Amino acid sequence: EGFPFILPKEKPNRPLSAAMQRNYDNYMAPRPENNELYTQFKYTELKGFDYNGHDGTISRRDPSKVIYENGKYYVWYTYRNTPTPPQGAKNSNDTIPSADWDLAEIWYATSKDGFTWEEQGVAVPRPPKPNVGWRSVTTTDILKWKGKFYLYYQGFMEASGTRGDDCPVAVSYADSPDGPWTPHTEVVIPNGKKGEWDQYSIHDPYPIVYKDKIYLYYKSDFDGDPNLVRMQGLAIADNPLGPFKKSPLNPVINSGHETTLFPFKEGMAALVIRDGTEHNTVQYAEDGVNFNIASIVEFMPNAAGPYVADAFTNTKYGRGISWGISHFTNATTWDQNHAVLARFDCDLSLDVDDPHMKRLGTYFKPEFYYQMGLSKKQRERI
Amino acid sequence: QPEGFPFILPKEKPNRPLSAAMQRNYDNYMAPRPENNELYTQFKYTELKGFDYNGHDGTISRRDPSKVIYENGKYYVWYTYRNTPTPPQGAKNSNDTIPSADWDLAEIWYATSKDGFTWEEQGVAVPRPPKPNVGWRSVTTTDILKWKGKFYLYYQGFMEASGTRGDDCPVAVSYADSPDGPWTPHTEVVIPNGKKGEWDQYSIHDPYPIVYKDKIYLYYKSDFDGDPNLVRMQGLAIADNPLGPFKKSPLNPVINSGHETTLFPFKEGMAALVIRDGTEHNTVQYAEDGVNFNIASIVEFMPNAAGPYVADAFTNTKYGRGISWGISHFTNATTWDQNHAVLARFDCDLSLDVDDPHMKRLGTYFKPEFYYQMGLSKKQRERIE
Ligand SMILES: O[C@H]1[C@H]2OC[C@@H]1O[C@H](O)[C@H]2O
Ligand SMILES: [Ca+2]
Ligand SMILES: [Ca+2]
Ligand SMILES: [Ca+2]
Ligand SMILES: [Ca+2]
Repeated sequence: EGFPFILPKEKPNRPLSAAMQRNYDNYMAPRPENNELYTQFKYTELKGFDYNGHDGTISRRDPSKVIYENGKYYVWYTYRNTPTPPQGAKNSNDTIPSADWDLAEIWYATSKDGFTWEEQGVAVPRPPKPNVGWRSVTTTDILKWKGKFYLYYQGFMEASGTRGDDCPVAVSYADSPDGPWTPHTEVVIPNGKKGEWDQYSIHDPYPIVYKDKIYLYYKSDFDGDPNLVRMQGLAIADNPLGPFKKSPLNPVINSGHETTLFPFKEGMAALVIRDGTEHNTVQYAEDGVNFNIASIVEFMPNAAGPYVADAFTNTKYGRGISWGISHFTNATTWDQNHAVLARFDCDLSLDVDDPHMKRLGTYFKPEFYYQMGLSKKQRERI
Repeated sequence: QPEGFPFILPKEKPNRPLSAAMQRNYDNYMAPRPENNELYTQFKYTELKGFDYNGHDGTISRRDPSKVIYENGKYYVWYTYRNTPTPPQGAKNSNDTIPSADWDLAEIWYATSKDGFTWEEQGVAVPRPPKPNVGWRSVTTTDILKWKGKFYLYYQGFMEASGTRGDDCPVAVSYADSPDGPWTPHTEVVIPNGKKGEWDQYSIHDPYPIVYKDKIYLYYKSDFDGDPNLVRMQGLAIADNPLGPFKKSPLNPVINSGHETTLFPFKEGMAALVIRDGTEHNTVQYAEDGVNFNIASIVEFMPNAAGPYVADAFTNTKYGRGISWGISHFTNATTWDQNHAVLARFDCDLSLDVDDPHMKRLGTYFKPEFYYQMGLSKKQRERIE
């Protein structure tokens, strides 16, 4: 009569509470150990990147997916090297950046093992004014299509923060992952119309080959009262230079920030990080459009660029991920504002089985918790 | 080119085609954003003043606080209190004086405070009865109930040292006319174990009562399964009388995750902190009826084994207010060879009567060196290639 002591692998045929029904109906397994989309994340400090003594003049952030070509791993990222660290839009000009990603280029690095990288230099330079991206080219991601390579990126036309963090998405292309990279110059993912959620920002472009097409996911900042809202959308294309057609169901993900996705089984998995009600989840859509919570996780990577071996193969059954590159922002202090690249490792893979990536949390000593203390105003409130 | 979702986030679900995730954003939560979600919060921690732990050498441990209550112009809290010649040594090395585990050879002590930051430790509330009475080995993991002007503490009573054969710890109740005690033990079964083969057959842990729907709704946790690991879920049992016996919900488990139970009335329903383990760890959940719980928010750095101050815990409220502070614990506060736990204070906004945007940021983030401490093992590096 009572619920069994041995946890059933399949939903028992008995009256069940709403929470028990959900444990079976909503997740790939009724326990974390067998949930292929539950994981912990481990972090490794990269070697190979110089940040000018971390004085805020050099930043690297928002890595592309990692790919493997020419016997090595490649990664692209936002690279800012300015004499002055970021000063905010009001105090920016042609040489002083507004935000960490202002006045930036796309650079690239290679690696034999994903732990030590060698910086190769510029991939996408800033185009001349007034072309899309002249102010800053940022937040790129990579697609391979019919033997050629495409870097989609945010293309700033005014310093970030002038009205908001505003831009459309542009693209460059190459015959080799070593470049050189030719700009498409036209906008490829446009802003929405007046009054639409994506009218000011198309951020974090992230393409995956799926269902014979290019599924490119992005984020947009909207609302503003009381605060900005961030959600994620989708646009789909038959050719890498477009036309991209936005899903009529955007936003497809109701939380998160920077997009990170990968083919998984017949569907698409997504990391849903930092913001929104469903922050700190991995999510899954059977069709790449209708996303559900697949797991609840902690210490997620920021702006992950995983190694997705099956990102471009038009796979009919995605295997998932186990490592990549991510970032940490404001690595020192705000007056020397800059980001660093980092490595993460996890098990969101059908081809990796490591119970030591599947513990339920990471815990700390009391002193750590006391640092998340009450302010002066809070203690005064009582 | 399709007509787009609007720039201003609507307060109610708009009448337009929506993705499954946008539908859920409106359908499943109390609000379509964290700022207006009364069950979303952060947690802030404050070091308590008043408790000595023998220089943190592991001989003294305090853990599993009760709900905090207000009586006689002051705040009371009860907790597990261990004071032994040696720290815990494991099941194999335990004896009459040597504890096997942090909660072994312990009693229920209590403390009082004018403010909830400095505590005056009053001493024993529930002593270990003489063997072979329920709890002779250790009395632990208590929670408080006020019922028709009297007080009741529910607690685990160990029958042998944790980790040795015969270490059952059934729930016992003691009662008093004053929160100061003295406390009289009741020596009847309060919440029975499940029948053989059932999820709660060996364990009724972390008892936690709330007055609700004219009755006592007592939530607890059970350890079950075991292969590959134990599974923890939470159940409900209800009584007409504080002495019990309590009758189990036929829908147990009512919460599919979590660990130690912590709950509070909220609106016409009941909210719960779902901590550490299970698929739905790190959530606040809500049940309109106290039985059918849904995820209300996802949160981080949740308190362990929280005992909130729940002003309306006992008043049979028809609309609960929620919580904003209480006591919780930290385990293995120093090192394992000196194993002990400490009591801490937590503050939050899970309250209809508190509105603090500085309790409602979406995360707490650190410098790179913090994350590099969560690195790979040599074994993982070798595997990875
Ligand atoms: O424009 C934004 C985009 O790239 C830089 C800015 O912040 C994040 O990492 C991304 O959402
Ligand atoms: Ca990105
Ligand atoms: Ca796996
Ligand atoms: Ca408790
Ligand atoms: Ca509130």
